[PDB]
Amino acid sequence: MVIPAGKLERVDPTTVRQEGPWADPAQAVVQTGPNQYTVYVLAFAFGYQPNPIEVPQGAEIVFKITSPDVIHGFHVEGTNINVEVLPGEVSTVRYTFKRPGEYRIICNQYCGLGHQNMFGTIVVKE
Repeated sequence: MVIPAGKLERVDPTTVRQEGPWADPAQAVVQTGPNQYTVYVLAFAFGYQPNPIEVPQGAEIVFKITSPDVIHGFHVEGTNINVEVLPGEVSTVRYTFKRPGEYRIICNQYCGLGHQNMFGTIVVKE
């Protein structure tokens, strides 16, 4: 089943949050392209963890969220951004802002959850 290739990378609860980009919050924002930063987000129901999310306006942003058995996603203003992917597979969305602004709220996530998942978290830096 878990055998990616073309697009979208599939992960596992094995050590995806213990080792790698999701392991430490320092690996959150990491430039991998000419003007595109790779953002990582993790949120599990087993304990507690920070939300070191970033999104510099003007440059491309590739958000990467992954969880063991919990949906996260995030709905940012400006556009009808619809990002929602079940746990067990890191997602990849391309959305860049034009101005600074802090937003952390979840809603209208396809199914329209509201009593399980968590509240998104994103921060823009000038």
